Amino acid sequence: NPELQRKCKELXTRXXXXXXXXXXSD
Repeated sequence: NPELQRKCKELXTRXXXXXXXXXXSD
């Protein structure tokens, strides 16, 4: 999910990378 990944990219490595990108979501 691009917007989930977006959150991750904006958080950085913080927020646990948004649950590891939603447990490997795109």
